[PDB]
Amino acid sequence: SHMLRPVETPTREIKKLDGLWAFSLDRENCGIDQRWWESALQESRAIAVPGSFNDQFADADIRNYAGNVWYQREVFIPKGWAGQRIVLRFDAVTHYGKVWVNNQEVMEHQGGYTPFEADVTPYVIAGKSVRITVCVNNELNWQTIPPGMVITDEKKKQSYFHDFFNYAGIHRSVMLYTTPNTWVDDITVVTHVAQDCNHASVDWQVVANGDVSVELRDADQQVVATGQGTSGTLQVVNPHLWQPGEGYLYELCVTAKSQTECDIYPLRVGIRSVAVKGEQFLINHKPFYFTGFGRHEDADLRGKGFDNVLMVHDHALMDWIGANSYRTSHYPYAEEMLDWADEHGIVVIDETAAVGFNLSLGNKPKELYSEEAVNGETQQAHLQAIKELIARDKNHPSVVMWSIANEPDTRPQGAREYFAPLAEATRKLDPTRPITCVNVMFCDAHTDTISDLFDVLCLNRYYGWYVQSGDLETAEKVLEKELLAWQEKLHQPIIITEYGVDTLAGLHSMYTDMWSEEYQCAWLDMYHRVFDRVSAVVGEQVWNFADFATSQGILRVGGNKKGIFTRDRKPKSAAFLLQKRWTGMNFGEKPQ
Amino acid sequence: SHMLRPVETPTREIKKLDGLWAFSLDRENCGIDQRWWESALQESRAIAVPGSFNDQFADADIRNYAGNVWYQREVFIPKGWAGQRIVLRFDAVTHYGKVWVNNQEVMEHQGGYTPFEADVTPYVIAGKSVRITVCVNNELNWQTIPPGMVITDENGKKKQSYFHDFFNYAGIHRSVMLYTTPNTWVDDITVVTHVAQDCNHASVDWQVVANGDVSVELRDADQQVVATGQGTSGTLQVVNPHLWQPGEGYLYELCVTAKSQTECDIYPLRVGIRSVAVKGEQFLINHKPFYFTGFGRHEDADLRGKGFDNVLMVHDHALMDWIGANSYRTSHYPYAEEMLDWADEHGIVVIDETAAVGFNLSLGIGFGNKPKELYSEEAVNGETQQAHLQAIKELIARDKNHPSVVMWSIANEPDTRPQGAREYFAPLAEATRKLDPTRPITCVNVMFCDAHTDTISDLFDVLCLNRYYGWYVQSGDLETAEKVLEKELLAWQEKLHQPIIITEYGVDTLAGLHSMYTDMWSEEYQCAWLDMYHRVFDRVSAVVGEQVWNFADFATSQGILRVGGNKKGIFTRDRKPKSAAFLLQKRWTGMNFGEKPQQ
Repeated sequence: SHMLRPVETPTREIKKLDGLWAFSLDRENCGIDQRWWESALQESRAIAVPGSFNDQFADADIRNYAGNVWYQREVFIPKGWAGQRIVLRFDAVTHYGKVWVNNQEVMEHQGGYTPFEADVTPYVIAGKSVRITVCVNNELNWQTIPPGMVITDEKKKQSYFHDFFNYAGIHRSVMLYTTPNTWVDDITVVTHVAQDCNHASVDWQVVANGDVSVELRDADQQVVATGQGTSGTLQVVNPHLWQPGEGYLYELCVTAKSQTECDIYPLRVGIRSVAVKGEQFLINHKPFYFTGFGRHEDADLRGKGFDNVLMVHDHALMDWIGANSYRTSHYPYAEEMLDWADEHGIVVIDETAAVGFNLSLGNKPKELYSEEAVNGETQQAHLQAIKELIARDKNHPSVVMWSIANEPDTRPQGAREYFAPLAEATRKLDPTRPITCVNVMFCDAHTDTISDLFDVLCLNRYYGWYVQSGDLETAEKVLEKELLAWQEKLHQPIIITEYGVDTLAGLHSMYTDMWSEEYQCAWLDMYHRVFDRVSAVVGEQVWNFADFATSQGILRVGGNKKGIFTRDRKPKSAAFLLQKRWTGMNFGEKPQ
Repeated sequence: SHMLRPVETPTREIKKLDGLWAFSLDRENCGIDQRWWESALQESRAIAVPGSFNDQFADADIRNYAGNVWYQREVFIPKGWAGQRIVLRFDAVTHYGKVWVNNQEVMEHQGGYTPFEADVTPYVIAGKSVRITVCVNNELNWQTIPPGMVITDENGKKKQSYFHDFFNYAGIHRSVMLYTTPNTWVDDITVVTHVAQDCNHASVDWQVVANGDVSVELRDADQQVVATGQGTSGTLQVVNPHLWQPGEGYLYELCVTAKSQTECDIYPLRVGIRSVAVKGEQFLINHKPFYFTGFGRHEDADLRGKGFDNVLMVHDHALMDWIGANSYRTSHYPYAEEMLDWADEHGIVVIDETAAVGFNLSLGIGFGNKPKELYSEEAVNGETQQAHLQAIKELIARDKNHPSVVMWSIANEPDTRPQGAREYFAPLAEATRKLDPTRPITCVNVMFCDAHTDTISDLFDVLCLNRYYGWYVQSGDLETAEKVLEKELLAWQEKLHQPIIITEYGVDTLAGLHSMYTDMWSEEYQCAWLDMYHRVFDRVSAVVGEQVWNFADFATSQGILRVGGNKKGIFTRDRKPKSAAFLLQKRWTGMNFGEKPQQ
């Protein structure tokens, strides 16, 4: 469970395994039987790690593959790591990985978007080359997060219920890292902030197999507070709060000392509180207004693979357009993104991979919550996905809210019985952040059965698109009516976590009609006018930052075209509309 | 200067410094005066290394910047490296870099496209963090490869003028790393692979520089020792050798051990056993005629500019393999060495080119006022020629052992009309042959320096012609273009009786522009015009190759000739195929591998 982000210290080294690996499909599904991990993969080819495997090859038969694929490389253990605790770590393997070091099985993970690792000290020798084999499986069933159904025809075909392509592979960094045989295994900080903002407290809890001391250092490396033992509270006079748009960070240096060994782990800490009060979202006791995007991890060639240039360029576009926030739609993002948000003061709604709990979007069993679909084991798997997300992200000050799912069908019998325990367990795992369950349009104010269990109303709305098609005048009436009915029903802060229309870049129309750039601008504008008239709306996240790949079908013109930007990051007209609205408002303040 | 590719060995470790660095412009040019390397960069932002700096930020003022920029990060020296020789290496900094480790100046390099490195043993402590600062300059002048002119406006604002048809991207384009050797190490290796006529025997010469006794083991792809030797130099005999063949690329491994009394070093060099030679109008690989198919390329992609990237390299190789391409040219600069490791392993044939494009003031591509004499003290001069010689030396020192590299191109499209041209190029031709006698040389020929006009192609072994009849002239007229093209190729065959590679033929093609009139800029014209070239090539016995310009659409300087860039791609910049990709697929997969097509 304990999952600290590897960082280089006087007591910790890292060796990235990113680069070219050997790669092989297993159409006969005989690689486990033939123990492929005991040899060089036969009939293999070069693949980039990190990256989705699907689009690296310009090959439809690989892109559409369902089953196991195999990655392998050789790596030299640094000579100096003799006597040291050596960990092998995968930041993310989509959706399942099993790992062998030479002929030793070392670890296994279900969940495509959070890290897994094993201590491999006993199975490697410092100064020698070792063989790493990974069996990666991209199949979804009713107990995976997200769910799906594999149909077999004779040949496997993956069915799934979410509007983004089922990219798979080693999407994020692989690495070896070291600790001493005494080490800091875990840290929780809780950051309290007086109402007047003129004092703050920092609770710590540490797990380590040796005596623990902590030093809190400011941005200038001046020690502002010190403590001892596994737990306690640091007092901070006149603290530099972590504020949206700035993101001042302290460093909590955790030392675990044995008589013989010592370990130093620096954790970035942003001093901020988050709370809902009535229909206001407060950060450091001040109302905040969310602007920005639903995103995806999606790009040409690399699929959902992490990439620094893309992270730099996309943050430069969000900065320029005046976005203050985003949501990790619809899975945990690369941790680098949360390190970025921490440092630049970007506000994040951190979401699990639990999209698709919904059989009514655009074969399938009769009852959504039943033994044959979302069941007891599904709910366990969902709890595990929430635990892994919070265990990874609990200390990121940029994360202001947990979204435990996107667009579940809450009409059917058993929805509330499924969600209640998940809402409760989320609050116990992290009491410091509000929780949400992002709401599908047809589960309206008069229909939805679970919104009372959550703190903030995150509504996905597309009136004037899938319904009242091309009619802004009717869409505006229906939208305003529904937001006010939500305000009346629950008196929670409302974030519109999804509003957008498919827009084909370069399609221009004097009739302002669907798919045109001019429609995208008129439709976003109508939404904005309505949001500004409703006092409960504390945010707006446009769907989507950029055009992204989907499953093939008649609704998707080479993918999802709701982007503000093209997949190659070129702006549509609507990017300039958002630039003016979001840079023209006062930072973090509801427009008028 | 000795430049072995770093590889992990029982005696050698590597630590990549790729990732996010601190970045700053220096618009006032006060960073050397204020010694910016002595502290945190002051007004900095995160940048990805490797990558061009220009397009990471969606910011015109950064994209169009001329002068110095500043890169910086901190890094821990691995504790276990104590007692090891520690080297800091940049695979490429475009166009100039100076490097500091804390406050010690350690390195400087001019030349945007090959590696530089320094022994930093004395300036670091194993187990402690050091600060690496890089001052990177992107300015071209008449002594840079490639050349250019910085125009300073009346307000002191710098604008880069340059004479080549690709955008002057700059930054740390390739991997940065620390690596170790023991204090005894293999510093340099040259192999020469000789191949009997009958192909049933081969010999492998070796030469090694190292501060210790040298032994070699040649191992086949199964890791079985086929030959052993001793000393800094000698010859290994190989019975029934598995030749490095185009389309397969079988590799041996030459393990070089340097042993002192106390420590030792093991360096494995991949060796492809193959001979290259020109005989008459044939280009011979392993004594058999070869026919080149494939592309002029560029290092160019969305967002990252000329930055290296594994996913792009995997995807592009899968597109070249699919379309039936057997070869490419590193137009117009040395490419990331990972490309030549790929070519070695899969048997792709490569024309390795220097960065010496732009030696030509009479094209319409690039971009103040051009000097009147191209070869003069005030333009291409003695110091330019020295800088060009240095660029050729550095390329060969890097690539001399890649079996995939079958020919050196020392420049692209110089103006060879003036008398100065032969005076400048002759000594460069001679010095290239001395540096590597195992490969033929070329100088890629511009269209207006025709068979009746050109003054230097006799000094080279292979005629690499860049031709665009029916585009820049005889615009849209396939009938006239075809006559002029055939006439000129036959005039070249008569004049020099060399093998001819068409190293550039292409037309601007806007993806999705379709025409029933088969006229310029349409997908249909791209198809009809490449087809007309193919028909002419197949009627000329001297034509041993065809490399389409270009693999993919790529960025250029803004101007009236370039519709958001160069649109001569077979693929779009996002790697989507134009109709002409399917035309090339049929011709190149329908011919016999490596064999001149027929009518």
